[PDB]
Amino acid sequence: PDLADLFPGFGSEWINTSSGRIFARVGGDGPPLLLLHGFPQTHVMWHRVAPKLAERFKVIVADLPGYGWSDMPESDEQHTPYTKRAMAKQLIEAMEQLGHVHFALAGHDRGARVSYRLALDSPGRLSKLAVLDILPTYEYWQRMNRAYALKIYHWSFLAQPAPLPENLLGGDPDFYVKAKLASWTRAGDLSAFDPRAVEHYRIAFADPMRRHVMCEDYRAGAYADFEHDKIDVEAGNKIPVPMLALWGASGIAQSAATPLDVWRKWASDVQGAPIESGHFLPEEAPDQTAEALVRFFS
Amino acid sequence: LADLFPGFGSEWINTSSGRIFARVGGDGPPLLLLHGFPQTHVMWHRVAPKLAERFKVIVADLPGYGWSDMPESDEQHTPYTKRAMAKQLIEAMEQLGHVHFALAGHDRGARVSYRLALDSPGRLSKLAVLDILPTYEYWQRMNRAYALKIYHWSFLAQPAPLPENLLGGDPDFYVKAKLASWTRAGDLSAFDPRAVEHYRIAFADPMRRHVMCEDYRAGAYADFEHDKIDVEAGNKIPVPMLALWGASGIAQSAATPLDVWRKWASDVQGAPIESGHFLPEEAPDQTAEALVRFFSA
Repeated sequence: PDLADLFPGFGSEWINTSSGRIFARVGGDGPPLLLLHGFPQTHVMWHRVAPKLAERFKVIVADLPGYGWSDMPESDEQHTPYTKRAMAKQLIEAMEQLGHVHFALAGHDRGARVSYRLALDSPGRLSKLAVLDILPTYEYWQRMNRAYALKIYHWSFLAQPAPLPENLLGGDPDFYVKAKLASWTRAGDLSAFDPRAVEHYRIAFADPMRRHVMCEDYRAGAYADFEHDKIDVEAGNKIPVPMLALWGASGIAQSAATPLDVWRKWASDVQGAPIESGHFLPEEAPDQTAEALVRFFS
Repeated sequence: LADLFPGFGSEWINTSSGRIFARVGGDGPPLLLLHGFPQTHVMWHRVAPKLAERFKVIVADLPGYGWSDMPESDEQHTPYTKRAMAKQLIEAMEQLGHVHFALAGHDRGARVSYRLALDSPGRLSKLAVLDILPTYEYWQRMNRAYALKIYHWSFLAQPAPLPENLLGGDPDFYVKAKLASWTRAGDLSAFDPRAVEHYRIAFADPMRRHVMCEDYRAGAYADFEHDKIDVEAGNKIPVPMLALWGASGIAQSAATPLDVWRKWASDVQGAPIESGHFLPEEAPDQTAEALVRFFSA
């Protein structure tokens, strides 16, 4: 049961960075567009939307640092390489390796957190930003309440000090990754996913080192990411890059607050739309997602 | 498993919702002691014997815990709501002829205790709660820091079988992690190793683990709704109560415990004890002294 290739025609690049290789599928031509997945997935989550994107753009579908087939930089007490700030710097360096110093960027889930952090830290690097089904990390933590704590319990679970989440994830990793996939879809099962993509996610999640990375990501998400965001809210720093906020009508970011209102606080130029899906917009509603992206990225 | 209450009898008390296991010793006015998670009645083994010099001490496994039976849960986790547990323990005490008793609870047991106190205050002479605030207050104070600190409130309340499946890979690790994590030392040195063994063995049973999750699911849903109604109705515990908390325990991380408890209780005395969460094991003498003095007053 090999993984196999969900991006016919796309090349496969290993992009060197100072913190380790980024893996990417690259296809298409035209302006560069970087696509960033999140948790618990890999780049293959774009497999239904990348083709439609690659009709107009040089689509780079990257595994986040530490995820998928990207190298896992050694973490540290502060989870530094898995802070969205560090990850954005690494991806910037990755894109520089391909000669893209100014590119479009669409991120889903953790990848979206990299992406808006990228926009805050290095807005000159982006022509346009799209974030899929997230609010800024600071917003999740500020709105933390009973309802949210139960809904995004993994934000605090996975952010527990090692080795607690790692050992518990170890208890049934196949179950957990499928549970997370299914439970944030509209259908509530795995039917929205290509089973070959589910297999990519399952294989990456089978790896304890990959799971530790994801924990590091969430640890960063509870601490440094939050602190970094807090500096920006308190400074009134806004994302100046034109952005599109997509969210699933039945997803994660929609009922922490109305996501366009929240993002309007963070970005001076945002448009947004609900998409009839759960969290996994590019796979639950690929046509609608792809069409929204292509229209906004043009 | 070791007998940590030499001289205490044992009772299996039938109730409508299953048998309640208790160790019973001493003589005098009836004092029911309720443990919490991930413990069993044996957490009281260092203070019960001092209590048993002055009271008839009944050291009960909560419903579904320890050796108490595990009523089947349901969609609303009814049997593991503190309201149901309270009713079941009332029925258990009635089986012993104690319709009016003193009650001290720790952790989940303290939640049963203040719920009992709210639902059926006429059952209680006095109430002591150890290292908790009301469930409602934890959830109301559920911000970033606190969500990280008591992440298990929301992890264990996830729909079955998620926590159950994760817990089942290495049960020993998790019960040990939680015991150690909530002590002032961050290790297991407070505990009697024989008591840890009781805790670990109870936790090794997947049904027991499920029960614990059900308890926490109740704690996230029904229990909170029940507390919510009371606090928004201004219902207060009318029974003299003692709030004890660990200076390094859980309840203090959420708020000033005495202030919170004075919102819930018309007659509350409070004292911190230099201890982590596990007052009767980390600080047995202080805890036993505090309880003896409060209950014998």
